[PDB]
Amino acid sequence: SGFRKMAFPSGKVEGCMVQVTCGTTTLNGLWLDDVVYCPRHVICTSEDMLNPNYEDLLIRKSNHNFLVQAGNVQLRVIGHSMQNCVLKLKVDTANPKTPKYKFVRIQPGQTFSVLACYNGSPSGVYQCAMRPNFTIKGSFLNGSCGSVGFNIDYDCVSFCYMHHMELPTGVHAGTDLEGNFYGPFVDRQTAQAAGTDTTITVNVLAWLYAAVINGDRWFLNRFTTTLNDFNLVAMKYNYEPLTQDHVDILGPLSAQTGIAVLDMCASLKELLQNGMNGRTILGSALLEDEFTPFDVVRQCSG
Amino acid sequence: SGFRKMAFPSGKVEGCMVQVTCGTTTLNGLWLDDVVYCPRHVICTSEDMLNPNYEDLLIRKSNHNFLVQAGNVQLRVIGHSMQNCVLKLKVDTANPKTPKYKFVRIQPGQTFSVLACYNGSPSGVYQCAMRPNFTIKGSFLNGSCGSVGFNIDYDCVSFCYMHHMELPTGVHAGTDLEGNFYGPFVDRQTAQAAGTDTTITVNVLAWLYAAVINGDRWFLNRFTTTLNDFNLVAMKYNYEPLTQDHVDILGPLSAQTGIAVLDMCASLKELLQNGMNGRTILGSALLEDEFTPFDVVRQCSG
Ligand SMILES: *[C@@](O)(C(=O)NCc1ccccc1)[C@H](C[C@@H]1CCCNC1=O)NC(=O)[C@H](Cc1ccc(F)cc1)NC(=O)c1cc2ccccc2o1
Ligand SMILES: *[C@@](O)(C(=O)NCc1ccccc1)[C@H](C[C@@H]1CCCNC1=O)NC(=O)[C@H](Cc1ccc(F)cc1)NC(=O)c1cc2ccccc2o1
Repeated sequence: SGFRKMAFPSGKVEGCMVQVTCGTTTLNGLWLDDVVYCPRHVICTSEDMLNPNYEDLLIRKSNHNFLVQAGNVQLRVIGHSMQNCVLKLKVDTANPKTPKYKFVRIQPGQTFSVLACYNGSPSGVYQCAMRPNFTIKGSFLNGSCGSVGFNIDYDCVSFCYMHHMELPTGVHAGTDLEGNFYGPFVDRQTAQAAGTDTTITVNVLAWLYAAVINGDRWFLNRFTTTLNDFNLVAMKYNYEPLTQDHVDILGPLSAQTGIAVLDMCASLKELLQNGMNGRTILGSALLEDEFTPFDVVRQCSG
Repeated sequence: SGFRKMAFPSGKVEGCMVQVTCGTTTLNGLWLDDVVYCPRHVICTSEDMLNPNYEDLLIRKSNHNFLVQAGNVQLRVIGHSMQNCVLKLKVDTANPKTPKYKFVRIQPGQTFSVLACYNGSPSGVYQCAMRPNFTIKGSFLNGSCGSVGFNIDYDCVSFCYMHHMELPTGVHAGTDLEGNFYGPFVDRQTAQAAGTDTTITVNVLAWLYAAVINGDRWFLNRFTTTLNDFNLVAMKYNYEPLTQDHVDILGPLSAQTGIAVLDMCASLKELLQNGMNGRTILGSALLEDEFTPFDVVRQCSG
């Protein structure tokens, strides 16, 4: 029993964190086989960030301008290239701790673990979701750039996020491991801001099923809803539209609990309309949306 | 910016998890140097649990009754002994991945990371606190016994919890790594239950300071309180008494924010008396008590 915001064990990713220095800028990199991946703004001064031309800035660098440190060992850079907003430093040593791994670009609403790191040294691990507005509500300080987000499946690490910057509302933006930003963001100082966000409906419904699995039913009711009428209420509360695909994905949890998906939707509609009236669900007084249907199945009893 | 329920990176503990089997009972063990630590009820059948005499049960076992598996390698047991409620199996191989480590018995209100494991295989990592009633609100299924809780300090792992059982309210009980239960619990099937719990006041106050550090001040007020009058209100709301030691411990956060501890107490008193009125703090609609003052300092900007 019990339900916690669980991250994946971080050891396979710990063995890949290094530190990268260019000039006076130091950040983290990800060392897989003989390549080190890090944010390309490692080559930037602070004045460069106003309007940088990274091709121009990078053509002025050589291999020896990059200092890569893995624990107490310096790693020699023997090539460098840029791919979108990530720099790839080829080093002369393949990481002996490289896990089986993939690079994946995730969809909004998907969750992943973040291994927060400073100076190539992991400091903590936590779970978060890619918001519908393509930010994440992380916990990141100065020096955390190059920290990565990942999922683990049967010993294969799927890396999905590398950290680049903090937006003015305190939420975070970054790229996939091929350097493409999530959302409209760019790596130059501009007036860019997080767009309006929405709640991830299919995740809220998964977490209500987690609550039932863990023995809590107080929020259920005898009603059902059509998908259309549910979405009318969802739109009103800044929830994402629920699709038939979402309903299909919630199939397995529905079957385990005996609660039809559209019946759980009628429950959520009632919770949105009346609030919780001083009650909690799984120890929360807010409707939680950072658990996917897959997360619930993985963590909960069958 | 940002504030997350952060666990320690789990890699150093991942390298220590093994599986232990006795008869038809399999659970997890902790392999450090040439010793494997696991719950002593690994030697029990289900009928043994009604009134077990573990000395009697253990005297009937030999080394070869214990099967220890580390990854794909069987580990040969060459001695066994019991220390309180933990069994110590001496194996013929020292774990080459043993971290620098300590065993610590923690106080209620302290937090730690849990590495949930099944069949010697880590499945997830999360943060929790030892409640005042000496339970933890974990996330544990069948097979999770022997999973451990830990803190990490400068590469030294301080193990503080090994998981033994789930109580009827769905909260969890276990021991330190020397086999002594937290709380009044025992490893035999009885009508034991979690006692009444309280909220960890010094932790709530730490988290209010985290909120201020992260730029949220809406709950502050111009008032102060005496420690005595605060504790009168705390007692009324099932909060733990706040001590002068707690106030001293909150010193550094007080100094960083410029908010005297007793002024933050007046803020908490106002929050307890009026509620939040639909507002949130650090993304929570409840007052959070699973962050110690040390956790806040570690995670937050200075
Ligand atoms: C990274 O660790 C990092 O890259 N530091 C090195 C660096 C900084 C500036 C120029 C070159 C190299 C930073 C992590 C941030 C730090 C703040 C707290 N939380 C974090 O996640 N990332 C940064 O410092 C970026 C650099 C950047 C600037 C512009 C851009 F388009 C892309 C990247 N800056 C910010 O994240 C940030 C937040 C903020 C608030 C107010 C004013 C400026 C500002 O920058
Ligand atoms: C462990 O993984 C474990 O040790 N399994 C092996 C085992 C079970 C029974 C007898 C001998 C060996 C279990 C983890 C629990 C499992 C349930 C879900 N969440 C968990 O954390 N621990 C157990 O199964 C204990 C065994 C035990 C029994 C009595 C005792 F005093 C101490 C330990 N049992 C329970 O945790 C538990 C919960 C529960 C509810 C209702 C009826 C019985 C019952 O037992």
